Amino acid sequence: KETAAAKFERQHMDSSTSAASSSNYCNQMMKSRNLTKDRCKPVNTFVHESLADVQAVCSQKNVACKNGQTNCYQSYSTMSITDCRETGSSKYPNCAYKTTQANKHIIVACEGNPYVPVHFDASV
Ligand SMILES: Nc1nc2c(ncn2[C@H]2C[C@H](O)[C@@H](COP(=O)(O)O)O2)c(=O)[nH]1
Repeated sequence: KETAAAKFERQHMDSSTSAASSSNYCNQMMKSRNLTKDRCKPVNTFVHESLADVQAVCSQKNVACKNGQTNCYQSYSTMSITDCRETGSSKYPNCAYKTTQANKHIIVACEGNPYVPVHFDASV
């Protein structure tokens, strides 16, 4: 099946853009990444950084996860991120999102060999 590490890249990585360009960003990216296929995923963050800069977070500030796990890491640097959150007009299969572009530090959980991000925890 897809790896936890490949699922994080499909859900979270957008190295192909620097920032969301239009209020449509989340609607197009949630659908094309397959995030709306069984239900509307309600919150999802996109990171507009190279894959190497985000895998590097796994060697940065170790912090507790929101759930208490201690395999979380916070980026030293802020990153370009897009927060996509479902709107009150959102109704399955026509999921709809509000797009918010920001520069925030990211908190990811890491696992494995090589030790890479497998979960997006929070932007701060
Ligand atoms: N699982 C997951 N949680 C996310 C993602 N992006 C943001 N969140 C989290 C971080 C915040 O704890 C929370 C949302 O509500 P708020 O309290 O209003 O910002 O959801 C994501 O991509 N995946």
